[PDB]
Amino acid sequence: NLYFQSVHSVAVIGAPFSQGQKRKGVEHGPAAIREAGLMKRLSSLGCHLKDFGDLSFTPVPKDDLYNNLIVNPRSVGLANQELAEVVSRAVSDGYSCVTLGGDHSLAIGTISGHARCPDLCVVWVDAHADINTPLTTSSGNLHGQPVSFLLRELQDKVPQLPGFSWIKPCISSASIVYIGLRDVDPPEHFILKNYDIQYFSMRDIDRLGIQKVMERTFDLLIGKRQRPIHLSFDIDAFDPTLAPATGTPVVGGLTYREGMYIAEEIHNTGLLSALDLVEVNPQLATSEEEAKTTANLAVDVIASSFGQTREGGHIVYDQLPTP
Amino acid sequence: VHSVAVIGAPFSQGQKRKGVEHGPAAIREAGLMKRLSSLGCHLKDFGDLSFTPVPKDDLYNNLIVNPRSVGLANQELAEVVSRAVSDGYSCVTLGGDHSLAIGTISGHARHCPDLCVVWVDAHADINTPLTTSSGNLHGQPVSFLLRELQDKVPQLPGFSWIKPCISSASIVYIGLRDVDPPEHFILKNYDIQYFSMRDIDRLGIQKVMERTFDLLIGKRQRPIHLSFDIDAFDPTLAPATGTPVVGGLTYREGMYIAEEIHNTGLLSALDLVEVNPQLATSEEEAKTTANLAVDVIASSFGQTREGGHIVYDQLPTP
Amino acid sequence: VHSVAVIGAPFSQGQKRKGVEHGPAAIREAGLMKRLSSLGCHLKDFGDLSFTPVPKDDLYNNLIVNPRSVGLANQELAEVVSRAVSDGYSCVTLGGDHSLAIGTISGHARHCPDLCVVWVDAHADINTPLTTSSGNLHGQPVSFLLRELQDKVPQLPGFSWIKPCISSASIVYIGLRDVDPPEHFILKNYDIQYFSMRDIDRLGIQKVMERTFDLLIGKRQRPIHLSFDIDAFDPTLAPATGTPVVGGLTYREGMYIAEEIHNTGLLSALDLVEVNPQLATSEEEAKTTANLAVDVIASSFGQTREGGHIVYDQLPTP
Ligand SMILES: NC[C@H](CCC[B-](O)(O)O)[C@H](N)C(=O)O
Ligand SMILES: [Mn+2]
Ligand SMILES: [Mn+2]
Ligand SMILES: [Mn+2]
Ligand SMILES: [Mn+2]
Ligand SMILES: [Mn+2]
Ligand SMILES: [Mn+2]
Repeated sequence: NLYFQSVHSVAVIGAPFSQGQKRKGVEHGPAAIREAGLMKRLSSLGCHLKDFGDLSFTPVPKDDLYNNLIVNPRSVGLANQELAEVVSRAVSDGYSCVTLGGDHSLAIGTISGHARCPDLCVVWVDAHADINTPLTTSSGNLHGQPVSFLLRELQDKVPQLPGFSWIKPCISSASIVYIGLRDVDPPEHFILKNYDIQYFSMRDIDRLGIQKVMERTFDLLIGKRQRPIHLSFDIDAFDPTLAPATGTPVVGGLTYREGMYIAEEIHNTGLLSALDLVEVNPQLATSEEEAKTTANLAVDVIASSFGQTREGGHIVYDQLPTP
Repeated sequence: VHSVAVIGAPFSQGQKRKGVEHGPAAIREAGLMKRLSSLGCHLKDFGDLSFTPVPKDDLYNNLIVNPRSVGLANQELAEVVSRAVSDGYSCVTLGGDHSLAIGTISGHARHCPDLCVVWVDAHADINTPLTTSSGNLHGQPVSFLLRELQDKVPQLPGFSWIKPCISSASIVYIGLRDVDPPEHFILKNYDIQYFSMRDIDRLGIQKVMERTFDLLIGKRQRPIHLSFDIDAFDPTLAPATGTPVVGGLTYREGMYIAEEIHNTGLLSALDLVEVNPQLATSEEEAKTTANLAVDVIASSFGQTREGGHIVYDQLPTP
Repeated sequence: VHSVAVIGAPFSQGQKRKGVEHGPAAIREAGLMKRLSSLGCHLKDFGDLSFTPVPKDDLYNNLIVNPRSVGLANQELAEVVSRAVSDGYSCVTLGGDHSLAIGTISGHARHCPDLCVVWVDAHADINTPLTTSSGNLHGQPVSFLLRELQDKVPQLPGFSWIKPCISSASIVYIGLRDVDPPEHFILKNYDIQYFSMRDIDRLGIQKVMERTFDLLIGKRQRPIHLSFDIDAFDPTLAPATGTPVVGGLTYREGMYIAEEIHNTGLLSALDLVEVNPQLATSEEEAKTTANLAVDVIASSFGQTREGGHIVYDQLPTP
């Protein structure tokens, strides 16, 4: 194959995080996405691949939990400062940065690195809003807290944490739109409602349909002017039947077809500047088929974000072979 | 804050498949009361009723299965429902087969003259004791309750206490997909409005609820009796049911129904029936059906996807 | 009353995967006849056609597997289909792989030259013998039957009898999600209209059927040939198939197609293909795929979710 509808410059990062939460086995995530055949698929889409590989992470020996709840603040904060540089390296070069997880904590870095493109906009695709402040959280796991640090208006409600001094608020209220919300905690709900954070919960997808959801997502974000899109995609935004290998599985999720639609609609704006793919936990499966379904689903999302569709036509066919 | 009464009705005589009596227990074991408390509901556990059995009650006119048992059990239940509604509680009834709606709707009618029904099921349950092919009374409750059908319903043993209390314009169905030919005649002929799986596929559950509430409470506010059969949902979601019919409601559709019922602020009585744990192939499949039932009752009393039930007022500053 | 002809076509040579030849028997064990009977249909069962085996059958241009065996069996089937259409029967063909659609559409077009096709499949099966990557004829049937592709289609051993019977404006695809780059080229350059899963996600199955019928029967009523591949549905619903592809039609959507095909009253021939009971992990996986196929044919001939197929005009009185 030598002809394609569009050629994309794709930078792939493997971030094996496991300290952002407490459930072990989410570190094997970027490795399972590769075993499924991610790079082979991106190559068949006519992409200029620039693999940064699986990054090695070292935990800080003396790392006390802040305010006796926030587990591993130094180990996550430092790892995110460095991942932000790898993302800023690729984006400045002209590459679209794909980050394989791991847990949703790595989103602090990817979005901050992307920002270094100031007029960016995020599309959060999760079952959870991940907008908990270090005070309002109940679990202590930082994977449910990344959006708080990135928002400009939440600066006064978020305290200075150890190894979090490097973060500067980059994205405003109108610059983030959520999709697939079904497990929102009481303080998380207050933040969205009061700070005018426009969102599309599972209920809003039921009422309007994935087509209207995406249309409205782009009318709010890239409506005023053309803006680079950051797509933070969490595997648990899909129904547990489709994505059983995840730490926080919430029933009544997005269908395979809904996720693919989201991914395709992102690809059709031609503004996807970075993508996150998180919560793939191969240790959270009851069978090999369940482990492989989640991995293939993850690949499908990334591929659909860079051309892959149901109609096909990503690969351009020259002429019909005459007999 | 809503005053909610919970009644468990371990009754199986409305059909032949054994195990539906263990339904109220399995919904309770799925933490029903605990979930209802966590939403801020003033609870009143009425317990798991022990019905008076009939020793001599067999096949009537070589068709109707166990009528004296069905009628008496429904009579006793209508008194308990009557007690619950009269005090000021929103009556939750756990089944058990759908023949129990004779009791719950009759008892609710004793205090609510202008009551309207939302019947969420795969079936119409409107067969008369004359149109039924099975003889199973769980597929006949609406015939006894509907006024326009009075002249078409024969006097059954143990059914002499019932008096039709609902009109054809006062009952809307959602999720029909296994309708008998006489049931289809009753629906069409008497103008009983319904939204079948097909109407859901066409219009969508948003328009379905918008249209349902226009039909029932469009002109005036009325107490809502929500009769929800667990078989309304697809057998992949609710496998522990007696009559599984493929092509059912998705989890998202069921919650949306329950959410929009709560959003009227007029829910007065709810039924959650046909949860049969003995019929699921595995223990986890029995738990899936039970937890799904709990989610319906919960969504009907405030639980949502947006997470706006537990009220938050102030954010802590550093 | 519909006169329905049921033809067992145990085709296997169209693909390399073994077991799809047991598909017609699998659909019958799932009570296809009993279901078509109680629908009020006039039945004729031709049994499973015993095709002439070709022992000396070598691969054409070292790629196309079993062309003589496929070509001959399809010519044998085209005669049986032709015979049934002549007797005023709606020709139902139980497969077998989708290569048998060559014989079914061919035999149908002899008596119905103004027929229009509704292709409900995950794939387009429009690969020419010069574009195919697998050399499997089951993914090549439309190529031989398309009029505008004649100059691009070479003459295969035992494929002469085939005269391109349908034009590009007469075939409409529904359920597309695994389209090959040469297949995609044909569909865009020859102007073949289709509705992929993305088109269904955007418009909804109601608008799909309305638009399908606008393209095919918008100017006049024509005989409808419904070529239904079981892999058009999601693999969770239809597990026992040779080429499963994720993100398929929901059970509700597949029945909607069928119910709409019936509402026109124009269905002249129907193929139900790719039901492979060997490729199922468990006994219930095969039976689920078979029963699903039985729901498809039955829905295409009257079976509804509302129940209005059997006539009911008067209620029994006590
Ligand atoms: N990936 C297999 C495809 C064939 C499916 C045919 B079927 O199952 O739809 O009949 C493919 N396009 C091919 O040419 O071999
Ligand atoms: Mn997350
Ligand atoms: Mn999540
Ligand atoms: Mn019922
Ligand atoms: Mn039912
Ligand atoms: Mn096919
Ligand atoms: Mn196919």
